[PDB]
Amino acid sequence: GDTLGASWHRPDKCCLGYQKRPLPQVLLSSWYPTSQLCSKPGVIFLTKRGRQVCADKSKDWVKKLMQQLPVTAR
Repeated sequence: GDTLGASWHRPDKCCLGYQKRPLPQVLLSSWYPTSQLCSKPGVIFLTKRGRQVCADKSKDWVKKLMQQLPVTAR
């Protein structure tokens, strides 16, 4: 069902929750850590064009990514 359940403050979006499919690193450019102010903080990546990704920095495959990719910022 769904009904109302009005309790939050009208949320919106923040990330893909966490990458579900496997993602390489030689195909993306860099990444950048997010804040826990959203519904699920963690580490998001950035391809070499204009696409961003969001995965649990604690993801083995991701850790490797964060190691070769620069933590974008500023």
